[PDB]
Amino acid sequence: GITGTWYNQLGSTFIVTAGADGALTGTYESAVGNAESRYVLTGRYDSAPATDGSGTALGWTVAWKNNYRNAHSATTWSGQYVGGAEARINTQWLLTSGTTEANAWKSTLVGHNTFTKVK
Amino acid sequence: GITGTWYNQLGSTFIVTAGADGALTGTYESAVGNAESRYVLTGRYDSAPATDGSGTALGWTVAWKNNYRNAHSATTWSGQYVGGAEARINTQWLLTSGTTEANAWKSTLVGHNTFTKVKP
Amino acid sequence: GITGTWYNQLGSTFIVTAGADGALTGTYESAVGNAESRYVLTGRYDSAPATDGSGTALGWTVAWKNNYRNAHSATTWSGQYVGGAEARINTQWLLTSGTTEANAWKSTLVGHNTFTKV
Amino acid sequence: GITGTWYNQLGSTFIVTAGADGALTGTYESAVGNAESRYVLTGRYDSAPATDGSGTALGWTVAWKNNYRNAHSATTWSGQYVGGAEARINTQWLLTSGTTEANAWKSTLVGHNTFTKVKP
Ligand SMILES: O=C(O)CCCC[C@@H]1SC[C@@H]2NC(=O)N[C@@H]21
Ligand SMILES: O=C(O)CCCC[C@@H]1SC[C@@H]2NC(=O)N[C@@H]21
Ligand SMILES: O=C(O)CCCC[C@@H]1SC[C@@H]2NC(=O)N[C@@H]21
Ligand SMILES: O=C(O)CCCC[C@@H]1SC[C@@H]2NC(=O)N[C@@H]21
Repeated sequence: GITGTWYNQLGSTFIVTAGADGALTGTYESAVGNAESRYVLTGRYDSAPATDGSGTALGWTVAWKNNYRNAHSATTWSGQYVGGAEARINTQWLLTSGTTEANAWKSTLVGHNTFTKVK
Repeated sequence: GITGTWYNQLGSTFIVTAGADGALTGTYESAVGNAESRYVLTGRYDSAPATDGSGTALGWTVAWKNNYRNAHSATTWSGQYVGGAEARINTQWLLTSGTTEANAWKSTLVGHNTFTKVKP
Repeated sequence: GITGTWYNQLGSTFIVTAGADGALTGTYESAVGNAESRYVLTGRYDSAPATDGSGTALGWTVAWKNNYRNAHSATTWSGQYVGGAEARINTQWLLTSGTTEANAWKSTLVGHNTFTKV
Repeated sequence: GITGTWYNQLGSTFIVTAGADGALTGTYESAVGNAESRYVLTGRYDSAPATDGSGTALGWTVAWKNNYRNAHSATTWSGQYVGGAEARINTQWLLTSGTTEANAWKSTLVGHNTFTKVKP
């Protein structure tokens, strides 16, 4: 159920393939921030989740460097996939920018993104 | 650089290879939690960082399933590599467990881990 | 404004008074977790926000001890009040439980709550 | 144990009084950021912590407005006090700035601060 195209509330698009062994691979296009076009993502998911209706744990990373630009930053999303009629990937994220040691205290933004199969 | 064997303040072991086009691959062994032995990790790093003294942004994920056990959880680490005499990787992390909808509010732990190449 | 009775997506009830000195005071009742009835809260907000359409920054704390129960934990909410026609308070929160030193790595939960007066 | 002056790794100073009723009141001076001089803080703590000597849960808020400046922002710290010879308050924090709705996704910084009774 994870493989495919997902949309979040910001207008971003997350295109992922879930491998049999726990691999996530794909591309991410952000509607906001210091970003243009698609970026490589990689991550992992629980490939033998519980079957009690609980979600499937997963996470992925994007480093915000592609052929077009480099924001000198990286985001990780941690969350879970919930299937069914209203399928969702519910996440929290951490965006770290490369900083000097003196500015390290303000290096990391936190937020939440909910991904759905329709936008 | 980033490639090597790293240890955090909990005694966990992070073995990573940084590929030329931005890939991180390796293994993670946690000294704590519902975990034993090594788990696969993948991630990304900025393969052309700024040259002004800024760190190198990176992140990686571990899903806590291996041949021995499955915690039905995953952790991401977001942070930066800081080079120099004593290299460091400074991170914050999010650990999400699979939950029911009613328990989703308590799905995710947050913390910080600093990694160095110094064995416990 | 901020003063009033607010509810989040979990069904918790946040009753707050915003003082002109930047103080928040009131009570919190959680619909979830190791909690019953009302808990005291205190916090702060920006009492002279920007006039350019930006939200009003705020935060508050609840320690989960009252006359009935003690969870040995505390939550902080950090966020902003958005005054539109349908006012909201959008937050992220940290819940720290008291732990031993060896379990401190797993002391703190993170999440998000959005509050409305509906 | 909590009442007094505390220092973090950034060089900031936290002066707090812990009331019998669970109240934290005091002032905070940040060494970094859009801040000068002292700011009011208020918070809460567990006035009856566990008998097994676990830490004492607590939190507090600073809105970054005083008589000298207004950053249009607020920080909350959530953590625990640990007593004894090397007493500490170990925290994670969230700093939210007032933003437009369009910029709300980048409103909130996260970090960690460890407070000690002696300045590092
Ligand atoms: O500005 C940057 O440094 C790079 C772009 C970051 C976009 C962030 S990642 C978290 C959030 N979710 C999104 O879809 N976009 C923003
Ligand atoms: O308990 C689990 O669900 C799996 C093991 C989690 C271990 C965590 S990941 C964040 C922190 N840093 C570590 O090295 N170990 C813990
Ligand atoms: O379980 C505990 O330790 C005490 C109750 C915590 C309830 C949490 S606070 C964050 C979230 N928002 C709510 O309204 N309730 C939960
Ligand atoms: O820049 C601002 O908006 C106001 C000052 C924020 C300073 C932050 S609060 C978290 C961290 N810990 C500190 O002692 N200082 C920084």
